[PDB]
Amino acid sequence: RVKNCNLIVDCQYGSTGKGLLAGYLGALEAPQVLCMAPSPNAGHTLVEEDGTARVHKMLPLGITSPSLERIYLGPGSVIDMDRLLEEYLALPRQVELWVHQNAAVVLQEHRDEEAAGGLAPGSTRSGAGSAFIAKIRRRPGTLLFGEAVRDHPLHGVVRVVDTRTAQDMLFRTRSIQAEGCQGYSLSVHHGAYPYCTARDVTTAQLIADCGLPYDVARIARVVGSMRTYPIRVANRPEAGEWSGPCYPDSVECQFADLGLEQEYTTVTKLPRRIFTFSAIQAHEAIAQNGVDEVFLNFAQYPPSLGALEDILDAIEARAEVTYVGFGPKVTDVYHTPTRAELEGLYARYR
Amino acid sequence: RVKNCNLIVDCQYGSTGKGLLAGYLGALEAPQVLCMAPSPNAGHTLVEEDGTARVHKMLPLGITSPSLERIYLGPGSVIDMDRLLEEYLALPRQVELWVHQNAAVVLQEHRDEEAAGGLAPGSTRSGAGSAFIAKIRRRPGTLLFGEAVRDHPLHGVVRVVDTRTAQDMLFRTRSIQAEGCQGYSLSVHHGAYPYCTARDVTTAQLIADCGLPYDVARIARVVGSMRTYPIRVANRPEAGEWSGPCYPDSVECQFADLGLEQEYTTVTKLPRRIFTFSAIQAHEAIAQNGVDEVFLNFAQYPPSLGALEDILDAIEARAEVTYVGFGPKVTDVYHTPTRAELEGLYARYR
Ligand SMILES: Nc1ncnc2c1ncn2[C@H]1C[C@H](O)[C@@H](COP(=O)(O)OP(=O)(O)OP(=O)(O)O)O1
Ligand SMILES: Nc1ncnc2c1ncn2[C@H]1C[C@H](O)[C@@H](COP(=O)(O)OP(=O)(O)OP(=O)(O)O)O1
Ligand SMILES: Nc1nc2c(ncn2[C@H]2C[C@H](O)[C@@H](COP(=O)(O)O)O2)c(=O)[nH]1
Ligand SMILES: Nc1nc2c(ncn2[C@H]2C[C@H](O)[C@@H](COP(=O)(O)O)O2)c(=O)[nH]1
Repeated sequence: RVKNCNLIVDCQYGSTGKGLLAGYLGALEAPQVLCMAPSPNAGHTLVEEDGTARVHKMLPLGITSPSLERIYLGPGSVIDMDRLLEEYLALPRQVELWVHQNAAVVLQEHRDEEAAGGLAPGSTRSGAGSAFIAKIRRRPGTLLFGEAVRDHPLHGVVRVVDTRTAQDMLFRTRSIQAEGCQGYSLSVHHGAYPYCTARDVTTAQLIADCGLPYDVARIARVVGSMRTYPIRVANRPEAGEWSGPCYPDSVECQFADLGLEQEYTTVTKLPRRIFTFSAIQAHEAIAQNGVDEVFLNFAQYPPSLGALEDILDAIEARAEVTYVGFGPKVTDVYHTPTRAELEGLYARYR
Repeated sequence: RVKNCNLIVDCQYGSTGKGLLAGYLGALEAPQVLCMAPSPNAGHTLVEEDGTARVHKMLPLGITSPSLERIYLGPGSVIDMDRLLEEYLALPRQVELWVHQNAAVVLQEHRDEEAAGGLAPGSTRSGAGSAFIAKIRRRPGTLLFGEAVRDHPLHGVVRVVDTRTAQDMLFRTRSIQAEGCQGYSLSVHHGAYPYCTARDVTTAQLIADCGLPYDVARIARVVGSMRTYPIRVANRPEAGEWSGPCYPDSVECQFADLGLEQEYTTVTKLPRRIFTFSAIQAHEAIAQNGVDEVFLNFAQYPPSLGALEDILDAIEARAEVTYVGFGPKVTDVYHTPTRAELEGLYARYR
C-alpha cells in the first residue's frame, strides 16, 4: 500500500528553511500522514502568502497537504505537552494526532536545569537535552509520554499508540512525509563536539526516531535542505559560550557583507552567525544521508549570480538541486529552474 | 564499489546467538569490513570447533572472514578502552582497527554509578548508560574517544577517524558486515519501558550508530536473529528488580520444562528467565527492521519436532527462515534446510 515516502533532512547547522520546504512538499506531494520526532530546540516557520507566519516546535508543517489525515509523532520525540496542545488547537484543519507512548516529555525542571548554563556551548537551553537524558536514564518513576499525558489536557486530543499500532497505520498509508529537525552538522555523532545537539541528525536517525519501518525507509526519497550561507546560533559571551566552528572551506562573514540587516534571535536578541557555503559539508551530508534531491534555499543571498551558480555547481557534482528558494513563502520555491530561468529569478528577487 | 552489506539485528531481548551468526556469516560471505557500535552490556560468544569460546564485548565476531581487512567501530559506540585493547590484542589475525572520534568512552565512574543500583530494573550495570549519557549531556571537559584514547595504550593500535574518512573507506569496500547488539525489544523506543536499554535497537539505529551512509543501507540485506525461547536477564530480587515482561502470546517457563539445566549468569550467578516463542514479537521486529532473512537459533530446544515446526511456520508467514542453529558452533548452523532435513537435524541434536 505505501507508494511514496519523502524524508526531509537538514544538511548544515539547522535554519535551512525546513518549515518552508515542508509546506512546499506538503502541497506538491499531498501526503496523507506527516511523521516527525520533534524536540523543542527551535521554531520552524511557514510564512503564508499574506505574510502571516506559523511557527511550530512540536508539529510538522506539511499541513498544507490537501490530503492530510494524520500526524504521527514518533518514539524519538521530545515533547513539550503545553506547546504541542497550543500548536494543535491552532491548526487550520481537523486531523488526527497520534503520539508514541515512549516519546520523552519536557518538564519545567528540565528547562530549569539547562537555564543554569554550563552545558553545550550555544545551547538553546530548551530543556530538550535534560528531558531526553531522563528518558535514557530509566530512573524509577520517570514517565514517558504515554503515562505523562494522562494528567494533561492534551490527552483529550491525542491517540497514544504503540509500535504495533503505528506499523499497521503506516503500512496502510499511500504517501508519507517525515520532517527532520536540527541539522546534520549538529549531530552528536558527525558534528564538532561539543558544539552539537543531543542526538544524531541523519536520515537513519530520523527513520529510527519516527519509528518508520525499514521497508518503508527503503523506498523513501531523501530531500536535503541547505542554505547558500550556513548559519549557527548566536554566541553567549557573558556565559563564555562560543557556538562553534564552520567547515574549513567556509569562512565566517557578516550579514552586512551581503547587504542584509543583522539577524537576531527571537527572544534573547543575540546576533546569529553566518558563514560562506561549504562544498565539503554539502558533499559529506549528501553522502551520509543518501540525499536524492537538494533544496537550495536563500538563493537571493549571494552578491552575484555567479556566486549563486558556483554554489549550484558544487552541489550538482553530487546531487540534483531540485528545489530553489528565493524567499520564505511556498510561492518563492521553484522546481528545477533552468540556468536561464535562474538568472531571471535572481534578478527579480534582488 | 559496494556490492554487499549484511546487517545483523536481534529480534527479541538479546542472547539470540549473534556471536554465532556473525561468525557464520563472516565465513559464508567473507566481508572485508566489519562495522559495529558496541556497548559493554554483555559478551557475545563464538564457540570454536574444538569447544574454545571467544567472548567479545567491544569487537565484532565476523573475524572468521578470510577476507577481513578492517574493523570500524562507529560513532554510536560506547567503548571500554581497556576491554577493547584486550580483545584486539587477542585477535587471531592482523587487521586494521578504526574507531570514530565521537564514540563514547566508559570510565570507572560510570561503572560505579550504575553499581549503586536504582536505575533500569535488571540493568547489566556495565556503566554503558552513564557513559552514553555523559556524551549526550555535553558538559564542558567531557572527552569522547578521539581525545580520551590519546592518554591510553589503545592509541597505538587504533586509527581515530572522522566521518569523511569513514565514508571514503566504506564506499570503497566490496562487502560490509554490520553487527547489531542488544535486542529489538530492549529498544528504549519499542520496548516495555523501563525494562529496556538506553537506545533504540533497530536496523535504523544500527545504521545511524555505525555511521553507515544511507546509500549503502539502501542495498543492505537485514538478517534477524531470534531464539525458539526468548530469554531475559536475571531478576535481582535483593535490589527489588524484576527484569521485565514478555509478549502476551509468550508465557514464562523453566529450563527444566525443556529438560535443560538452569542457565546462570556469568558473574552474579543468577538464573536467566526464559519464555515461549512470541509470533507477535517476531512479526513486529521483522516489520520494524525490514528483516529479509531470519536466523532461528536454539532449534534443539523445543520438546517436539512439531513444536519447532510451529515456530517455523509462524516466522515464515512473514520472512524466510534462512539459517537454523542447533548448537553453538558455526558447523551447527544449517542453510535453508528442507522439512525432511530438519527432521533429521532435530533428531540428531536431541
Ligand atoms: N529563502 C528565504 N529567504 C528569507 N527568509 C527565509 C527563506 N526561507 C525561510 N526563511 C526564514 C523563515 C524563518 O524565519 C527562518 C528560518 O526558517 P525555519 O523554517 O524556522 O528553519 P528550520 O526549521 O530549517 O530550522 P530551525 O531549527 O532554526 O527553526 O528563515
Ligand atoms: N544453538 C545454540 N545452542 C546452544 N548454545 C548456543 C547456541 N547458539 C549460541 N549459544 C550460546 C553461546 C553463548 O554462550 C550464549 C549466548 O550467545 P551470545 O552470542 O553471547 O548472544 P548474543 O551476542 O546474541 O547476545 P548477548 O548480548 O546476551 O551476549 O548461547
Ligand atoms: N538551528 C537550530 N540549532 C539547533 C537546534 N537544536 C540544537 N541546535 C544547536 C544550537 C547549539 O549550537 C547546539 C546545541 O543546542 P541544544 O541541543 O539545544 O543544547 O545545537 C535546532 O532545532 N535548530
Ligand atoms: N542480553 C542482553 N541484554 C541486554 C543488553 N544490554 C542491555 N540488556 C538488557 C538488560 C536489562 O533487561 C535492560 C537494561 O540493561 P542496561 O542497558 O545494561 O541498563 O536491557 C545486551 O547487550 N544483551
